[PDB]
Amino acid sequence: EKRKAAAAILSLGNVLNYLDRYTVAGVLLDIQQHFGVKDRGAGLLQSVFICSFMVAAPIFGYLGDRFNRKVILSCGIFFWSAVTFSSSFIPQQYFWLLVLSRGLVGIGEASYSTIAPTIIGDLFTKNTRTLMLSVFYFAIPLGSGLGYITGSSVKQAAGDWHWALRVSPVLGMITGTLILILVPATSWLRDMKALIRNRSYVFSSLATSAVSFATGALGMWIPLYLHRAQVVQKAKDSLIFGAITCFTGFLGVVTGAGATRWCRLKTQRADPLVCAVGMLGSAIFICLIFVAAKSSIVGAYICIFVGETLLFSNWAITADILMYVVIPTRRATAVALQSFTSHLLGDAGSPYLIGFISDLIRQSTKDSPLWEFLSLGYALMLCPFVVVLGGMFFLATALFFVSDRARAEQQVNQ
Repeated sequence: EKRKAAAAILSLGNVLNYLDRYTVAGVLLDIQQHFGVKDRGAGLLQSVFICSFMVAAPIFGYLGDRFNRKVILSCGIFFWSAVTFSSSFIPQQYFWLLVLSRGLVGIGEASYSTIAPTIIGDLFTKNTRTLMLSVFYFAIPLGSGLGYITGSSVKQAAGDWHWALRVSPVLGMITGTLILILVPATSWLRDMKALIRNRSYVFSSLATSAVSFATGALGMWIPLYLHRAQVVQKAKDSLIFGAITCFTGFLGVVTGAGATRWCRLKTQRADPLVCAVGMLGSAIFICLIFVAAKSSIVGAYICIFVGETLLFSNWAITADILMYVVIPTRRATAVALQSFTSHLLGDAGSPYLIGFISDLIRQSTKDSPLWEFLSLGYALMLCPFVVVLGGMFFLATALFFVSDRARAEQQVNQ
């Protein structure tokens, strides 16, 4: 039973993990007005955070594979909670301290997205492990929704972003204490050389990279796209999208778990096929989103709802594939390398590239509001291509999943 309590506490930890990510991005307009900084600094905040995460991911992965995956995780929790609360103090004249604090949160936050999945895989190993991983990666929609919900609520309560950056750290420190208490006590060069020869894991990592590309581009451009659609058609969109994303992620993880359970009764390849059967499907509805931008009066872009439901589904099935195809001593490094390759090719390169494409299309022709909306749509047409490539790489994972699962099980046996 204490494994269920440990899984619940790690789920809450992940909730605070993601709520501490989008808190500095749901109130970014107020921070931009406060420090006198411009769009360059607004991008720089999350850019330095992501680069810090990608620097500190392999190191914490290797450390977790080495020694005491629990104290590292609790120390990371305590670190970024204490760092965010301290960053709340930061005056107006000092912006590079805020940038440095986001960098330190990035360092200290690679010890939860790359270490907690290993503990979850070590607690349960069955369909209940799939259920607990569904909870842990449903904490991702919940974090990404409550981030904007809290960012709006705090400015509805007081005229500060300081409360947005102060409300979470106390609960994060409480979660650190409970992680340290209620979680039971469960070469690198050669390991990494042996993680690229794993074809199932390689193609699953590519699929996750494509998923992250899609999520990043859509999340940082769709609100402005719908705003331009309203402008040509003739604030609250933040909370609307946050609530939509939260409920849709609930629905998506439920759909993914149900489809995996109903499809595992037919073939051994029900983990890497079903995601593709969703992902391609998601891509299809993504295209309809743009059509929904033309005449949102009848159907108010519910294709966002459907595509997000079919896309926020594979987060836990990717973790299941990883736990199947990677032996328990290499799991922390496998997750760390997967996250490094994901965020290198994903949500750190999606919004900037989409903006560059939009700039090229807008500069190609004389500017007009209808042309702005059309240029953004033509630039976001690239997202379905990446989702389709993610589906194709999930099928490529399906080709070798059974072989790699058998090999991993054999090596685990001895």
